[PDB]
Amino acid sequence: IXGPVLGLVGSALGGLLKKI
Repeated sequence: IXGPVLGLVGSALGGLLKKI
């Protein structure tokens, strides 16, 4: 229900995701 958290989450989520 947030909005600006979803970006930090998707930022950290995709972070380790695309990380080598």
